[PDB]
Formats: sequence, C-alpha cells, structure tokens
Amino acid sequence: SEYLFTSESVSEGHPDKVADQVSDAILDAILAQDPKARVAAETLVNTGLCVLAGEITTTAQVDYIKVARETIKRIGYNSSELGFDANGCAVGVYYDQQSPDIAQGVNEGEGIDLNQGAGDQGLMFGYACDETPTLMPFAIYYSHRLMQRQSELRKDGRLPWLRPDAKAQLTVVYDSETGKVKRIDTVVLSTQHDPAISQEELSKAVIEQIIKPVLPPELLTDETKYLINPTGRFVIGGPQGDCGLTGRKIIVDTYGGAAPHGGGAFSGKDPSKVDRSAAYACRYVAKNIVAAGLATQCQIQVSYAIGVAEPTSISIDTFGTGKISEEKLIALVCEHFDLRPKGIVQMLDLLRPIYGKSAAYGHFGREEPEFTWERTDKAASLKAAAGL
Amino acid sequence: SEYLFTSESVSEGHPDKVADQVSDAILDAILAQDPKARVAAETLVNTGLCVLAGEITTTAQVDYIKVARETIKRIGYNSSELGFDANGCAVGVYYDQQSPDLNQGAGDQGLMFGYACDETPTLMPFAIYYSHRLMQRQSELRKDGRLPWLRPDAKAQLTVVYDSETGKVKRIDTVVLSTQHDPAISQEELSKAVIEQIIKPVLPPELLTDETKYLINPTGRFVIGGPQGDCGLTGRKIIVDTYGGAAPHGGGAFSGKDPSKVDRSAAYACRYVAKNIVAAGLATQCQIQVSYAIGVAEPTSISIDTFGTGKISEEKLIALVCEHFDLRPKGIVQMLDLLRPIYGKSAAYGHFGREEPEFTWERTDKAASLKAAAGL
Ligand SMILES: C[S@@+](CC[C@H](N)C(=O)[O-])C[C@H]1O[C@@H](n2cnc3c(N)ncnc32)[C@H](O)[C@@H]1O
Ligand SMILES: Nc1ncnc2c1ncn2[C@@H]1O[C@H](COP(=O)(O)O)[C@@H](O)[C@H]1O
Ligand SMILES: [Mg+2]
Ligand SMILES: [Mg+2]
Ligand SMILES: [Mg+2]
Ligand SMILES: [Mg+2]
Repeated sequence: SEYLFTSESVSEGHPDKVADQVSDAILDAILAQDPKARVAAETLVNTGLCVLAGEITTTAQVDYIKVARETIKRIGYNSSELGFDANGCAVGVYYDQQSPDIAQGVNEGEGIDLNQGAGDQGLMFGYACDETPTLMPFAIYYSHRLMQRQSELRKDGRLPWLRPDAKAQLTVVYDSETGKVKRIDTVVLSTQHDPAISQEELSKAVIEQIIKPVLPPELLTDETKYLINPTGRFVIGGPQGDCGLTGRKIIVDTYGGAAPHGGGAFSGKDPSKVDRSAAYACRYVAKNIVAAGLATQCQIQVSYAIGVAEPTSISIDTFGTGKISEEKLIALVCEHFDLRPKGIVQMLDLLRPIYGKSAAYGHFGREEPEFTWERTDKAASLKAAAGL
Repeated sequence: SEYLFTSESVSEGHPDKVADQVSDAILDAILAQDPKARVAAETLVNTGLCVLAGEITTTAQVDYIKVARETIKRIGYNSSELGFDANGCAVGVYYDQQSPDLNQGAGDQGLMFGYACDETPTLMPFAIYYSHRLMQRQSELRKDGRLPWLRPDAKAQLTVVYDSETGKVKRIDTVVLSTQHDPAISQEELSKAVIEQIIKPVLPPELLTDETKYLINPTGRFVIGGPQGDCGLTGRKIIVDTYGGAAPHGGGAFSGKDPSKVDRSAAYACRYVAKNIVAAGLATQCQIQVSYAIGVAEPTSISIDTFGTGKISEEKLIALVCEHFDLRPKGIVQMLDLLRPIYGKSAAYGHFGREEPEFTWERTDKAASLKAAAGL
C-alpha cells in the first residue's frame, strides 16, 4: 500500500559543487561583458588545486584566476584551518578556443539550416508535479532546502561552528494508490564543523535549527529516523577531503531521480549548449502544463542533433493524469513554445549573467527572478487554448 | 498510437570516455596487485593534457603515467596532429595516496537505480543497446583499417518510435552519427560509408524504412576532435553508462571507483536484481531504487516498480529480493566477486547489456531460484 523513495542534496561547500560554482562564476563574468560568448568551462578541484579547462571564445576580458579564487572564498574556503584555502590554492588556466568545426554548425548563416544549430546532440528531460508549492518532487525539493538552511546559518554566524561541506538525504513514504506523500521515513544530515563542538551538541542544534525548521511538521512522526553525522566527526571537507569536478551532481541539480536524466551537465555552459537551454525549456514547459491544471504530473523528453535547429524528437508523458491526450499536448506545446535553440534563448532571456545562483541548491524549483524557466506565465494561455 | 524516445552513446575516443577509461585502467592495474585497495581516481583530459587526481589507499606499485599513456595509445590518439596523443601529452599525477565484516557501513550516502526489460536479447532498452553497438562498429572499422580515415572521437543518437498501446518498437525514426575524420575525405563519401558500412549492418533492417532520417556530421566538418575540441572528465557519461534515459539515475559515477563504493557496487547489484527478476519471468519491466547512509550497512530504502507488468506484487518482490540478495556494501562485493581487475572493459560502450565474462552483474544465475521461490 506504500513505497519508499529517496533523494539527496549537497551544500555549496561540497567539492563537486565548488567546481560547478567556479564554472558558472566564470560563465557569468564572461556574459556580463559578452552576451554572445561561447563558453564550455570545466573545473577540477583537489588539494590546493583548481584546474580550469575547456573551450571559450569571447571578446570578454576576464581574470579567470581572480574569479575562481573569489568564488572559492565566497563559498567559505578562506581560512587556514580548513586546509583548502583560496589564498593557498593553485589556479591553472588551460582553456582552448571553441572548435571552428563546431562553431560553423552553431553560428547562424552557416548551418545545415542556416539557423542557430544545437551546440551538440543529446537528450534532455523536464518534469513537474503537484507535490510542492513550486511544482517539484518532494524529496529533492526539501533536500535542497536542508542544505540551503545549513548554509544560511553558517554564513550569518548563527551557528558559527558550521563549516562549508555538508550533505542531506531524505527517504519519504508514498501511498501506492494515490501517489501522495504520507510521511518522512529517514533524514540523513552530515555537516562539516569546527572540532571544538561535541557530536551531541551538533545533533541537538542540527535538529532544532536545520531539520525541524525545514521539513513539514505533520510528516515527522515517532517512526522518523534521524541520522546526523552518522560516522561521527566531520572536521575536514571540501576539496581538501576529496576531488570535485564540474557536472558530477547532475541528479542533485535536477529532480533527484524522480525523473530520468539525459546525461548533460549544466554549469560552465553558455545557452547555445542545449544540455542547459533545452533542459531549462523542458522544465518551463512541464511546469506550465501542471500550473495550467492540464496534468498533475508531466514529463517531457526532447533531443537534438549538433548543428541542427529543430529538435530530433519530442515526447510528453502525463502518467494518466492528463486532462487531454498527450498528442494534443504536444500540439499545444509546439504552438506556444519555440524549442529551437535560438527560440529558447529568446523565450527565457538567457544571454545574461544569471547562472551563478543555479550552481548550488538546484536548478529547478526556486522561483527566483533570475530563473525564468520557473515562471508560470504561459499557464493561463495553455489552459484557455486547451478548452478549459 | 505512437511516441518517440531517444538515447545516445559515444565511442571509446570521446574525451569523457577517454577519462573514464584511464580511470578504470588505473583501477584495474591497482586491483591486479592489491584486490582490497581503495581507489577514487578522477581524470581530466584537454589539449595535450591528462590530469590524474583523487585518493588511493593501496600496497600496489603502479606506474600511473605509463598506464594512462598505454590507454590513450590503445584508444587511437597516436599523433600530435590530433591535439592529444599518448607519446606526447603531459600526464600529471596529483593523487592523495596513502598506504593502508559483512556489516561494514557504506562509505557514503546516496541513491542508486537498476533496470531491465524484454526489448533486447540482453534485457536492455532498445535505444541504448543499439546506440552502443553503432559506436562499437565505428571503432571496429577504424581499428582494422576498413575505414582508415576514421579518427577516434564519435557519437551516435537513435530516435525510436514505440507503439503507445503495446510498448513495442515499431521503427527507427532518426539516426544521428558524428565521427571525427581525416580532412582528405569528402562529406559525401563519408556520409555514404557511415550509413552503408556502420549504421545499416548494426540496426535491424525491418526497423529502417524510407522515412528513417540519417544525420551524419551535421555541422559539415569533424576534423578537430578529442580533448582538444572538447574537454573530458571522469563521470560525465553516466546515462550512456547505464540505460540511456530509459530509467532514472542516482547521480554517482562508476569509473575510477573501487567496488567498496556503493555508487558503483549498488548500481551493479540493482542491475543484477532487476535483470534476474525479468529473466525469471516475474515481470517484463523492472526498476529498483536503493539508498544508503554513510556508516550504515543495510540500505536506508529499497523500492521496486514493475510498471503493471509484475506477476506478483511489488511487496512480494521486495521480500524475495531481501531473501535472495545481500545488498549490504560488503555483501554485494561477495555476491558479484568484485575484488578483481574486471573494470577497464566497462568504461566504454556501456556497463550494462554486455554479457562479457568480467560482468558478473549480467549473469542470470538467480532467475530460476526466484521463479521457484515466487511460487511460479
Ligand atoms: C559538440 S562537443 C561540446 C561543446 C564544446 N565543448 C564546445 O566548445 O562547443 C561534445 C562532443 O561532440 C563531438 N564533436 C566534436 N566536434 C564535433 C563536430 N565538428 N561535429 C560533430 N560532433 C563533434 C565530440 O565527441 C565532442 O566530444
Ligand atoms: N565524516 C564525514 N561524515 C559524513 N560525510 C562526509 C564526511 N567527510 C566527508 N563527507 C562527505 O562525503 C562526500 C564524499 O566523500 P567521502 O567523504 O569519502 O564520503 C564528501 O565530499 C563530503 O561531502
Ligand atoms: Mg563527487
Ligand atoms: Mg552530452
Ligand atoms: Mg562532456
Ligand atoms: Mg557520489
């Protein structure tokens, strides 16, 4: 009559997320000067190490080393006690230019269709459902918020012993018949901390200040299991502790496994990379379908060929909850959304330095003004055009 | 009455796959000397560059640079004209390396998925299965000189049409294939050879129709390639490595990780569980999710979905799985004989769906016991 489902998130101090944030800070710095820049910025962080590699073609003049160090400092890695310290980190720049063989497919006036072609082949999924106020699956939505809360309390000093690296995991119970959340089964929360605080003090504060204020009280019961720093002390973390790379948190970045993923990473990529722009568009489409009341769950897949503007495929699944057929939904989507690469960029105003905030705590489910793919401004037109 | 679904794969020369293969070649070299080693070997490749970083605990003595160069050589990067070559690139070793029970706790939290279905002989989804085979065929004809103008880097993408009622594949709608090439061959000659000698020998003829669209090297040129054209990193092909989008993913990479790491061992176990449930005729579609907490042995969650195809309830299946499989981290290692150098081959053309002798998670040796224990 019920089943379990689990998602996780990590803080901005997790080493993979450090790499994502460095990649998107560099992207933002470039786009602030050159909105049309071609950016494919990959980052690897390790002990004392920040390698910047990939392909960038831009008129922007950005001090990549300074931007990387300032990003690492803003995350919290700015003191000798943490091991990994921006001031004591080697930043090495290895960027190439964008390959001209790729550029001639993407550039307008040079495509097989002379339109802006997709930056790559690939497949992308979007998803929305009615489980949370921002139309996200429950477990990833609240896992992100646990990690945001950890960072909030650290950065304003209310829990001054918190350190940057942390992880959270939620196992939730669903009703097999209704698909509705019944209760929270397990909360895992691990946080880095100053060595002077005891594990007992830490657990009390994590419960009072992080777990209880974030999760819905009605879903925490006598059966809920709390696993706080379950292997004990967590003093060293970040890239002193383990290696981080761009694009190694793609499930955290999206839907926490509540929907399939096409494989493409987001951070460090300008919007001509459909890995980013089309995944954002798919979230926008699915969210507006659910907000229009046309389905209570909606999943979309698209795909592209490098150097081709029209998607090679589109498919929509409402899991039996759609008020109209999925064929009619695809027709509505194609009428109200331009999923060609240039059409997406125009639809979502993507040639702007709006990406740094997306690189931790999830790309989806936060109704921040930067995140145009979270607007539900097409829902009314979809509902009307469906005949509802 | 119909819907579309798309998956992709990449060749062993794709820069992300180069990184995966270097990571797992180093893992194998370590495991051959020290089966109990802890390995978390990450690789980044770019123009003239192979960075090796991560954490290793072992008694093995491995020449990591030589292993990396040998792996790059085997893949086919043997000229600096390509911007990346085995003899000439810089290899830099940054590992944090140190010298150095069924209820041992997991080494991390995390979630993992497995999947199986009846669409292909090895119980894989159609689109990923044949996307892999397209890329294996590209590499085969390059290496044996049948198409000597091929270069190592390549990608393929299949869009398939499914019947909305029966769920069966009806036809192939679009084949995308991009392959790096010697500048001397025209696009017209390249396109014809890819279609006639790579694509058509691999895909089922009855699924290729006059409506099938072939998009070959659609930018018009693919001479620059490899890590120069596109930086590669370990763990950036996790959907190619698994089910091509036909099932969700927990997020963790496989390559460079020793089998104590549940990101890899539990995903392999979930494939093993799902494939045996299908092989036993208990379902035609089966998806499983597990998760772990750091320091805890038994998974924090397990769930199974047969998408209405199951012959017993999913509750009954979960009970069967707990009785017939040991999903504790050390129990998986024993179940699948994982403390051996068996991983280098997994790092290109998919971890699932090939019944190689190394791939113990592809054995259906529990199907009969599950079919009997289910009462069927
Ligand atoms: C298109 S690149 C990703 C974007 C790239 N980093 C950039 O700077 O725009 C990803 C993969 O596409 C393939 N690729 C590279 N050049 C290509 C070309 N000219 N045509 C088709 N595929 C290409 C290679 O497999 C490469 O690893
Ligand atoms: N003592 C610890 N307890 C819980 N989580 C940790 C601890 N140390 C590190 N982590 C987290 O776990 C991630 C994966 O690496 P590992 O520390 O090996 O599990 C790290 O990047 C940290 O986010
Ligand atoms: Mg990681
Ligand atoms: Mg991709
Ligand atoms: Mg890549
Ligand atoms: Mg992991």
